[PDB]
Amino acid sequence: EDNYRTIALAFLDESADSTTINAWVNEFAYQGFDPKRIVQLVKERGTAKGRDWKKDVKMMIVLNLVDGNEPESMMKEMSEKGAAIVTQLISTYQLKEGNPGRDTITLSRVSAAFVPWTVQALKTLSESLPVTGTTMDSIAGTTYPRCMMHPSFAGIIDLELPNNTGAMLADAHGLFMLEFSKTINPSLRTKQPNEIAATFEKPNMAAMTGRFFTRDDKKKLLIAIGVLNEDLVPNPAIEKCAEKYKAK
Amino acid sequence: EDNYRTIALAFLDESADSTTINAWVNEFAYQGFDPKRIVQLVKERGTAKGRDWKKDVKMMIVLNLVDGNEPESMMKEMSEKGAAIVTQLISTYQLKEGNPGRDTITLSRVSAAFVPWTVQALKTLSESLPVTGTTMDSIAGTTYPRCMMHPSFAGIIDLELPNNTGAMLADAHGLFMLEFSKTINPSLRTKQPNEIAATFEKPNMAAMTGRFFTRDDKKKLLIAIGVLNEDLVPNPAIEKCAEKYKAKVGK
Amino acid sequence: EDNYRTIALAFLDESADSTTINAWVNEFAYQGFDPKRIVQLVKERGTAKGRDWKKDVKMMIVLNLVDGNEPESMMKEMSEKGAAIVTQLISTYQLKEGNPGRDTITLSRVSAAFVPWTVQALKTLSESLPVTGTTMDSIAGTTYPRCMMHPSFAGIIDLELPNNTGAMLADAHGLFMLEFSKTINPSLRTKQPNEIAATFEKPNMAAMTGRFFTRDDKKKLLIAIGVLNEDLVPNPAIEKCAEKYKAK
Amino acid sequence: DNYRTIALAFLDESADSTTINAWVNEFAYQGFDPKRIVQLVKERGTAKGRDWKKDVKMMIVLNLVDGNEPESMMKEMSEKGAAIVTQLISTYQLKEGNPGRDTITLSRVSAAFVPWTVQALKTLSESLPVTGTTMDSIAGTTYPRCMMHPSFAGIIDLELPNNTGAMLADAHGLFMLEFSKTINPSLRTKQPNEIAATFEKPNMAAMTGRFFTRDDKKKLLIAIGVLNEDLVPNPAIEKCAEKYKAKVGK
Repeated sequence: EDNYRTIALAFLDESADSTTINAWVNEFAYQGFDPKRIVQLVKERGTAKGRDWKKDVKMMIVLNLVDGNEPESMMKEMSEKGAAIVTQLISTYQLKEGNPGRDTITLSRVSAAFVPWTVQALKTLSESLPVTGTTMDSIAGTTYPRCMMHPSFAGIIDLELPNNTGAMLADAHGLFMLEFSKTINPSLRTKQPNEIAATFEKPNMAAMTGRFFTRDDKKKLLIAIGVLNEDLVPNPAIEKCAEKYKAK
Repeated sequence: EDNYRTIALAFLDESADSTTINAWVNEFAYQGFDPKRIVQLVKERGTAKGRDWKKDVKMMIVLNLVDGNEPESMMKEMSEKGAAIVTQLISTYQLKEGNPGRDTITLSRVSAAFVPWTVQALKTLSESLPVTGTTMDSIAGTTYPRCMMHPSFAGIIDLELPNNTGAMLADAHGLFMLEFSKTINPSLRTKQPNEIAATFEKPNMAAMTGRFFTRDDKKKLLIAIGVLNEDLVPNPAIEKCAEKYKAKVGK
Repeated sequence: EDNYRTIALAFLDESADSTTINAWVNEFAYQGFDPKRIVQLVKERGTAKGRDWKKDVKMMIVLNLVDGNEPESMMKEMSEKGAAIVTQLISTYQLKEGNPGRDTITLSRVSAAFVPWTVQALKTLSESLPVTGTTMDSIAGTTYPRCMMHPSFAGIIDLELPNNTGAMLADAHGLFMLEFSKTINPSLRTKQPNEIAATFEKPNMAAMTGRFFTRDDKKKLLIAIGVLNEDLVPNPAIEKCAEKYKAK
Repeated sequence: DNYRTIALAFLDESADSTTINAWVNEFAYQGFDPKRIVQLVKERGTAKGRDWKKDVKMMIVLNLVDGNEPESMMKEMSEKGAAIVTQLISTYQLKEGNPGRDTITLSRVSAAFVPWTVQALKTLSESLPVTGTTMDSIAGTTYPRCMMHPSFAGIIDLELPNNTGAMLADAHGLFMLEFSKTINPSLRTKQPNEIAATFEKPNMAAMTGRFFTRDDKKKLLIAIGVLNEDLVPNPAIEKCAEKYKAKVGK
């Protein structure tokens, strides 16, 4: 009770159960999600409770891309019609949080799982995005593909792709990635974009190496968006990713 | 039974309807603060504390003009009595810094909502502003009207006035704005006026086009403060100021 | 009430007395301090007490230089003896960290007022500073004069000095200065060098253009500390230095 | 009186390096006391009628896994977990970063209670910021799990003969560099000798702290298999120190 040094030394003999400890780590750890699960939950929930779930997905992605990942807050800021729509989504799909536990739907999550739509929608959306294409073309030495300008793009990169092309894309995505982060957190913000990286690198690999999509799928997606050619040789704008992505 | 994956892959050719999406943006977008709402919250909150809210408004504005829009971070610098007052205002009105959501009051929003007071106050404390009356005078060929020396002035501009009097008024306001912005977002000190202008372009525009005051009200205010004559004729200085603004920004 | 637009429009006819307005302004305003005043209060207050006030001043500057400007926090972190001392100063000189009240003594104030000592003490303790000479010789090309490395320095700079050699001196001082602010605030650390810079200019000018010391006095001090030769031509280490003080 | 002259006069008031430097010392910030930390944890835990010892264990696990920023943690974990953290923060009055000495931080809990911490590392190495396997690679041999947190610096006795203490530190260094890179990424572009200097001062303080005696350190180090009953270092320690000398200055 009163000898602190000895109280502390006595901890050598305190129990340290692996099972209980890991159980704590399981509870304290950020857990990922399975994209596969998200796709299931959306559908089941939507189909259960209405409803044209395919639309909902597209709406959610838009919201997310435009407004970010906190839907409740979003409603406060917008039109009555707009807010009304959202009410339906929160109610129907139980949208919740940011990165809570597994098995729960989140707009950023939806964006990831259904990323094949997401990259399509980026085009029409470029300038209502928190970082615009236009800035990015300047920041870039060229036209920076709109399809990349969200995190979920990470979900379709194949590292295993020849010539480190997969690697390249990661770099070129990151370039966008900096800016995005100084955003979802006002700060954050320019801790030379290295600590901004460690900010995202961890769920970015996690998406990049998720096996939800096969290499064949990725290749097929990458071509369709014009990020790649049948020969699998990416465009020049990427090349400019890139070595550019280095300095920072 | 059901391939998630394939179901997801199928979204590659689910329709991506530029107009339909863009329509979606529209519903979904953030409105921007409503001056009408600010007046309401101020009155409600002040009265609920039995406070003399109108005096409070005057104080909140003076403080905004003099000290800016970040009130926690302004208290150390001032006097014991003053910091105390600021403490009350933040508490009573639930003030937030920066640019929060639309149901939130900011000192800057107070100034915009109650801009009929604000334009008046400018006259009496122009030296204590971030950019002085004298500074603006030097920049301008002539006396720059004190009433225009804050952003909130944008809220009383009728763009629709005839003879492009409205366009002209905005340009003269721009002259002050360039300085003002330089002196709140210093990142712009290194920049060129046209670059700076694009900075405040939308928010100002939002201000000029707001539905809260009517065209007739605006006329009434502009005349009252000596910007327009009863004939809608701009005070001579406005041309001078607008002209310098055109030269600096282009066109 | 009922009609918010009309209520607001009504403020056109609400009173705006300058006198009452300006009364709010001085209460709201920073309002600064007069160095002569600080000197008068240090002596007296100390002198009222048994105190050897001259000593107190150096002790206070030291404390300020390495610890910072909040005395009460300081006591918490230190030796019981050291705290005992500080305790003594605070009662006797009635020290505060804010809200300074033109007749309010703060350590930083003491440093500025008695800057002739301050510049002497800088040398002995450069490495004990929140930023170090070394940390600073790094940034700089050559040895960066320890004498400059506190804000207090600004107090002895004569802009009116020929060849803008005073202008020079203002720049070099900043170089240290930017480094200093992030520290006093960790918030700035995030910021562009400009917005930090323009977090100190307002009082740095107030110190530089202060009439406490005559131009002649400043010249005598600057020579004494080695900043100037006698022809009023400053080192090389200084042209060099602060020259770099620009890009940022 | 002329203030001004009175100042100005201060130009030649004495400025003695020794005297000044003396002052710097009584004025110096002490650095946190592990004795105090242990005291506050118990006092605060008992005060809320909690199993404080368990709490300590949780706070440590949390720290190893999630770092030193508690509130900023909570966003990314499950609600069951998030709830626990909220309670620990409330009860122990936890703060982030590197505050004043009388303040508890998760990192300080790990240091105060490092006799638990060295044990816990064995079981959760993969979940650390730098994994065991990673460490093993860099080591070329199993890098002892007990050494993979900065708190281990707390049980090093420098004075151990055959400079086994000096060795122990270098081997601890091997992990620190990697660890430092991670928690402070502004450093992974830096060379090892450069990184090492970041953690020199703090580690040193840890090693020279008076809280545990030389005898205690011996006892723990033997207990965790770093040393044998003869004060003889595990062979792996030598390899690690060597590599560390290799990466770094020497």
